[PDB]
Amino acid sequence: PYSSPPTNLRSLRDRLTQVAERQGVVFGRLQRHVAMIVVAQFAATLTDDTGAPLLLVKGGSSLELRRGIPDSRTSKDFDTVARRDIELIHEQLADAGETGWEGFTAIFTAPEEIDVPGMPVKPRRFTAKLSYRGRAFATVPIEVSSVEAGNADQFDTLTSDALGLVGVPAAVAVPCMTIPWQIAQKLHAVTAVLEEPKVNDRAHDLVDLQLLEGLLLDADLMPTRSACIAIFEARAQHPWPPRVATLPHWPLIYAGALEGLDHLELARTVDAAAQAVQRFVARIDRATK
Repeated sequence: PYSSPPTNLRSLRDRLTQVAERQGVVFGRLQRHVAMIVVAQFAATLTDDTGAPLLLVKGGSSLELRRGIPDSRTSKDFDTVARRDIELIHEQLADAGETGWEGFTAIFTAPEEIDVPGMPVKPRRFTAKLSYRGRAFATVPIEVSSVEAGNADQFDTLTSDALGLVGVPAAVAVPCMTIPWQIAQKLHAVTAVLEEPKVNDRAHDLVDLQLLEGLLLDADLMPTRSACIAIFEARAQHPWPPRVATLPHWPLIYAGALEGLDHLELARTVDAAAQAVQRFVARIDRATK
């Protein structure tokens, strides 16, 4: 490895160019992952007065942390659930970003509301603009949802070594929403019926649900049913248990979501994916108390 951290932006990029070559990854994918991890480090500094996380990672960034880059779907958003109002979360992120971490700083743009049904308080989107030793590095889109039911009562912690590969030694340890709640959210999202202008485009959730099924401990099947019930009932949209339908443009959208996952036992067509996820729904639904 390297013996000191990168002296500046150009060095950081040069080392990333070298790591991407060795790892067989596209420079952009690796740069994106490092940028996400830096934002995740800022997120992990937000704690309540007992030291518990205020912000938990979910969605694609979580799956990338659980499984590693090669065995996870490529995603651009940093999605989170927050235990506090957006103004507070944003402010604390801004404070952390100005203080910096291992040479990285960040400023955060204005949170903008996302029109989502079934949530008394809707999610917000904004962007982190990262710099390394004062020079602009990358931007990361961020989404923050409010807590629903028990989805922030507990968390898993996932670690990345990616910053270590470029000579930045500080440990990366990121609090993440647990698998039962990720399954509940993704099952709800992929089976939702969207309003006339919008069309449900979320075939990638079928990939994520199969990956989550692979990671889920058999002993957490009851907690998964409990979470699914909680989310479906809280949102009060379509009822549990859902039917995993697919839309006319999903065959190719689904295929696109399989990019880079050739070494995994996944359904290779959207129809087989829908069948697998429906089988999972049935298995969850049987896990009663």
